[PDB]
Amino acid sequence: RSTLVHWFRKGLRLHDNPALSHIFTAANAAPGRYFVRPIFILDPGILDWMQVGANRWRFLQQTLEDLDNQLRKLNSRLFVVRGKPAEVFPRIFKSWRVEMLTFETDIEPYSVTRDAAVQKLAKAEGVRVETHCSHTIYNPELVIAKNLGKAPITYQKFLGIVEQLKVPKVLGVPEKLKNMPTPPKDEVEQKDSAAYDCPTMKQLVKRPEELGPNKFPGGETEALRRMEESLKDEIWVARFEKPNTAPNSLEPSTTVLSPYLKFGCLSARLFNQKLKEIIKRQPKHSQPPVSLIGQLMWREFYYTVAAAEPNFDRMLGNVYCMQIPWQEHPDHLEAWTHGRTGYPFIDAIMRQLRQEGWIHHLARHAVACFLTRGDLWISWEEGQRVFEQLLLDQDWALNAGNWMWLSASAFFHQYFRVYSPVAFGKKTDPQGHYIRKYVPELSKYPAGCIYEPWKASLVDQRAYGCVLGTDYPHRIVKHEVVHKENIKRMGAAYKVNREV
Ligand SMILES: Cc1cc2nc3c(=O)[nH]c(=O)nc-3n(C[C@H](O)[C@H](O)[C@H](O)COP(=O)(O)OP(=O)(O)OC[C@H]3O[C@@H](n4cnc5c(N)ncnc54)[C@H](O)[C@@H]3O)c2cc1C
Repeated sequence: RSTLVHWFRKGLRLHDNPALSHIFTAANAAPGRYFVRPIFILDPGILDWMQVGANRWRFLQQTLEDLDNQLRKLNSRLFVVRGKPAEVFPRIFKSWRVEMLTFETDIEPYSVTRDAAVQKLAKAEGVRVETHCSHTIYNPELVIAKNLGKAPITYQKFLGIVEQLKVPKVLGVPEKLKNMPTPPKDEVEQKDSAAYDCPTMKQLVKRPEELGPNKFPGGETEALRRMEESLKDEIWVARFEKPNTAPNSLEPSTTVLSPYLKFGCLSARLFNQKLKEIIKRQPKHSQPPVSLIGQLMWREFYYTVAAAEPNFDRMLGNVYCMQIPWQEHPDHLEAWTHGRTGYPFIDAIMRQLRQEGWIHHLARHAVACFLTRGDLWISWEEGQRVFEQLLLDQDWALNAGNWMWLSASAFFHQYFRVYSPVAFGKKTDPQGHYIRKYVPELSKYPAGCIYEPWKASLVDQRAYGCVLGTDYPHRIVKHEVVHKENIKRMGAAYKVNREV
């Protein structure tokens, strides 16, 4: 008896999962011949390549638990195999007599390299590998091909390419396993009945004092519930316009499906299909890029340019990226990183991020503009690394592509438009309720100066119980001075890049 193995990496879901559905159908169309191991590999190697914060570790723990639970409802289970894939797969290929391996493809450089070596081992041991592109709606390879070998570098060009492509068929959940016994314990399972159980919170979260509120539980079950909840107000959905959603509402002004889509707890293909059913139903609706479907197409757009550039996450060697002489300022980066810049709007956002692991799109704009071309002149790579640690939705292609946009390094070139750290939040939160919540030391400042507490006299700062420089920091820079200097620095950078 041989084993069929689905390998979860992303695509942490049962629904709309071709790689996993094929495994299950094959076992049911040939009962008695196959064992089935749906596995996730706790790969130590990814930690040398990315940072993971407490909150995102928790989301993954919750996700793996839900996936295991969902697999049990189909007379299977999740097997979580600790160790490096290059060492794990040769062992289990023999210990399990694996006939077929399926998995969902990924475009990240670490994933491509890792998958290539696995596919080399699978070819040696005579193991059939079947891969499926279901993490995105469109296959970046086909988009690049249709555009004659280059990725469209504008959203509009990208749209006009994918409009001519076939939308994939969205699958349901796989059928339950018919008369399948629990696979026999292998070398590891015999010395430890739990060697493959889902990790506990204690095993994955080493810094539990950094966990913030549990607001967005992981897992496919929670993904689908949140999408169904977001789709309930069809008018909100149909008339959604991303630029008009607030960054500093107390409740999220968008769906917060990003962590679920990042891990594949939610299929973007299913989400796209559910959105298209509401739009059909609602003749007055928005259109890309501002619509909700347009938001999914921004995800597709960045996955496609990212697939073409292995150095997408860095300035050097990145075909898309303007070369800009960012400066090193460790003390300013620490301040921004920990939300101690002295600009309350900025600090509010960075604390919401650290505490909760999600911030609104235009809140990311504000803190990203501040760090890079706006105020501090620190490389977007540094903002990417902090975002990578803290975001539940950390996504290699999106975190890069958007940082490049916000820094005016690619895709976006109107660097003379600069967000004000004082005025920008006021439009949608003139009372500063957001600031009061995430910077409570200022909670007694009246709206007139909660965004600019240095305009309160010393007497009033003592009266509000927050003296700048003691209870809340002084501004680390003066926006009115540095942003003008940085515009000139950007112009010079753009001239050098144009002459080369
Ligand atoms: C500096 C910076 C860094 C970012 N890093 C990430 C990241 O690491 N991971 C991430 O998922 N998004 C990232 N984004 C994009 C965007 O801000 C988030 O996708 C969005 O805030 C998710 O919130 P939401 O799910 O409520 O989005 P909604 O507006 O409800 O959109 C639905 C989905 O569309 C996609 N989407 C929406 N906006 C964008 C966008 N601008 N680019 C790409 N896809 C988009 C996401 O999958 C999102 O879940 C970043 C943006 C900026 C400016």
